[PDB]
Amino acid sequence: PKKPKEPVQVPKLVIKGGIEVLGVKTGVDSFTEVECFLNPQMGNPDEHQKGLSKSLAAEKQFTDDSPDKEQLPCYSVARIPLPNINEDLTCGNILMWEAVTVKTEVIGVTAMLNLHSGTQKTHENGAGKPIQGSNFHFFAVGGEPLELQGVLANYRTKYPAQTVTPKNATVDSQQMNTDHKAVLDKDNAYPVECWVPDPSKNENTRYFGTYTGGENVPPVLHITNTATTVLLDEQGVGPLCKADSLYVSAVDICGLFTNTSGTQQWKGLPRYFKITLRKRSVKNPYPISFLLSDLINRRTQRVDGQPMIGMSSQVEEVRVYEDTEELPGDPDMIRYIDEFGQTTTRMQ
Amino acid sequence: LYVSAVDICGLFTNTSGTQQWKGLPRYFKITLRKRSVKNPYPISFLLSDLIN
Repeated sequence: PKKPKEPVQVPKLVIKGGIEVLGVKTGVDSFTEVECFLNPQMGNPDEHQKGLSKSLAAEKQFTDDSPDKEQLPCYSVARIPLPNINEDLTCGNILMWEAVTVKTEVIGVTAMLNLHSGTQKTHENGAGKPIQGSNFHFFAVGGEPLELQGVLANYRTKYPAQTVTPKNATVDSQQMNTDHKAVLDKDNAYPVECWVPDPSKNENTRYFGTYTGGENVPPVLHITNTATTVLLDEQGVGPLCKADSLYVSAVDICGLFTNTSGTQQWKGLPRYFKITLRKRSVKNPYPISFLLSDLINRRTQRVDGQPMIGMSSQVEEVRVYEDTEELPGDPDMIRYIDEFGQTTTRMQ
Repeated sequence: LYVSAVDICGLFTNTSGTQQWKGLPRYFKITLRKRSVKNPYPISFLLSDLIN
């Protein structure tokens, strides 16, 4: 009549569970899907105002601009540990976790539909004025910590106690100040208004973000479980997780909640991630020698005595020989090497 | 090789009536041999560590 087709062959799930599961001793061709997430850090003023920044400050003289950490929203970051895969790895075949794909989404957008709770009125018998205004959403997934680069307006700003800000603000910090290279290594620390992923350098993490600035720009966000993002680089290699760790970072200032009082304060939302990891074969680019050098100089004899290097080297001369040659006439001759060939010249 | 022990043999009751624990030392004679095993931590691990 009609034959019930043989089913399609799809990937065999070996095990589902929490992060620990990651530790199953799987083969070279397995992979996993890690579903984490991050809460946002807008400042979180009281213990009831989670997802909010402290009521925002308006006009302040450039000089006297000392904001509070509770008003400064910061990048949210986290590190997911991955089980070392070389555990029973064969010869010098070394494997690393590669991030291939990510699916992310902002969690809870529908919540901005409570136009009734601390809301300033739209007008007369209107509802509440919904959250709107400048917004910034960004995230990144990488095999190392997110590398920053700080830049600000008003370098003369007095940055609160518990925050990491650019070191030694100059005027050029209002524009490209190279001394402001850093790294997102602490959650709720680096305030968004001071940093941005340093393009010159994040070579092992991908990031994306968009600033949409305006006094009342309406936020627009979609929520869908059908979209995927590829992290593969130009060679088809996504972030390699050097230290068996996965770095996820994100930021989502949806905009400004405007209080009945008329005070404004930033609103943020947690963000979801779904990273798909695989087992990537790579080569150790370095030499054993250089590796052992660690243990050795990190643990043997260290000595402080007269300089044999630097501009004060008490080494006056070094000559090197290999093979032989017919007895040369100028014994003070000089053999050297430029950036490639051997030069032979008299001193004078 | 690690060795640990405990030997409260009981309570010494002083003339006073006060009591206090008594212990004795313990002896061990451990017999060790050379056992072949799978290298648990290879060179691969070295790099992974350095990088970490």
